[PDB]
Amino acid sequence: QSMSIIYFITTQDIDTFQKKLQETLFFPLLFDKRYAALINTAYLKLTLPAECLTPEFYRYLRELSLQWQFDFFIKPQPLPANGIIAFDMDSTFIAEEGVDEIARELGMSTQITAITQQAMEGKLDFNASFTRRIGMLKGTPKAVLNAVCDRMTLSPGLLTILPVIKAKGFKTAIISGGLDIFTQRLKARYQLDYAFSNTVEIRDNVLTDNITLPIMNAANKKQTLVDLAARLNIATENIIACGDGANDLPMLEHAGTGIAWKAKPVVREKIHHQINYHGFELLLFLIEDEL
Ligand SMILES: [Cl-]
Ligand code: NA
Repeated sequence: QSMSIIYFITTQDIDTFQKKLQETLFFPLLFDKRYAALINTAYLKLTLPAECLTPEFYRYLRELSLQWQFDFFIKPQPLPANGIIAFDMDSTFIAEEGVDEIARELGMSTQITAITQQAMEGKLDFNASFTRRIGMLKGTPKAVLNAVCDRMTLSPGLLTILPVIKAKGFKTAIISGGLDIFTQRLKARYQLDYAFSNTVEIRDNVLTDNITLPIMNAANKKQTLVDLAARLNIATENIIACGDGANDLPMLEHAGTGIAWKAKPVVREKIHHQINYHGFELLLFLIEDEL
């Protein structure tokens, strides 16, 4: 137990990669090449003394993984189990940005992108970013929204990994600053256990600007995670959360195992579990002990 485990996943010939990585890396080093059939992924498993894993050692592994383009995971201890896995929606669970997609469907990509402009530049508050963009969409028919939702694409690996998450006794959640019409639809469409986001009322079949307060901002995404884990009696170390953006940091930093998915630079820097070059099939390494 004074041992640590790191899994490496790469498209490079695994023997070449092992060789190459021994030389660059340098106690006993145990390297075992293995194949996880369930996610059709051959990986390299390395066991090394826990002392070795240090902030300097992480930094270097990470930089190296970006130069040779591989993903890896430092096996958490303890491993999360019978817990929750929460996903942000936009650019995490789905590849797209829901509100941007609605905008483009409506000919308003410039207007909406501009509001995004002001908030990112720090000129505007994120809640006011959300309200403004929603305000621009007043009158959109339920059917346009549903159609937009229909053409959204699941992020890679989720079809494979979702049934496994369930088989491993985890609850799934979406927690997001997006629209409830999308969030609920995604939940029902994929059998997710929970789903929470902002709520914008739809009346007479068109989008209103009646937004449920308080708005689901970054701190509220965390708080929803906390409250859900409380309700389910789930310890923090058994909470996995995945996200790509700054409004995900509080939630990912709170989770026992926070995962940055193809994330923004500011997220890649605080969150050290990452998926950068493969899909969500890789969550296996954080929930299956027998690897
Ligand atoms: Cl949004
Ligand atoms: Na996101």
